[PDB]
Amino acid sequence: AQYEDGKQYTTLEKPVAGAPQVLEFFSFFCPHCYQFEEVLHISDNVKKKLPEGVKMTKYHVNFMGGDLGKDLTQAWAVAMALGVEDKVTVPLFEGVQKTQTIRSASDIRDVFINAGIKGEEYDAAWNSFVVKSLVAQQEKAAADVQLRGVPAMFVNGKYQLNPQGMDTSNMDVFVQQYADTVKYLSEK
Ligand SMILES: c1cc(-c2ccc(CNC3CCCCC3)cc2)cs1
Repeated sequence: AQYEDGKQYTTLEKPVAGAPQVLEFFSFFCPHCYQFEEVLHISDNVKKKLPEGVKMTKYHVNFMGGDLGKDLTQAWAVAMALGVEDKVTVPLFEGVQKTQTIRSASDIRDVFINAGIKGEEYDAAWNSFVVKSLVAQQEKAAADVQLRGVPAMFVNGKYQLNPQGMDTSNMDVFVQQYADTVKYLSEK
């Protein structure tokens, strides 16, 4: 077959009922994730190839970066709660991996302040139980598949993208194959 279980994707041994249609996991510490976001724009190109109004979900993980990694999962919860993902994703990646100016929870907060989120609003969200529940949701979703590597994408709780089996000579062709694979999986 043109798409084969074991090649462009794998099938979850223990499938996850009731999971988001398209679910991505990343870490701001993760070098491929940096590329997926700023260089390849994987999430954007998958959304364009899926039906309008499809639920795409993107969650941060704790297992890279120790204390700061957990702070970033909580900061990503704040980003989701306020709806400012599109404003902080690039500066968070660059602060962790490019300039390495993010060394503390305060430095993460600075990124939100610079992006125009008011300090009182960031702090209220950071301390909110709505954000605690978003953190729990991110952890539970990752736990549902004993996740140990990012970046990772899951389709309907059943299939995991396998980018290792895609040609990487041409960035655009790679992105297109990845997105076309997500579309194929979503239609299974
Ligand atoms: C979990 C996902 C990966 C992975 C494997 C391969 C790629 C593709 N690298 C891109 C391919 C296009 C050229 C630029 C770099 C991206 C991520 C390694 S572990």
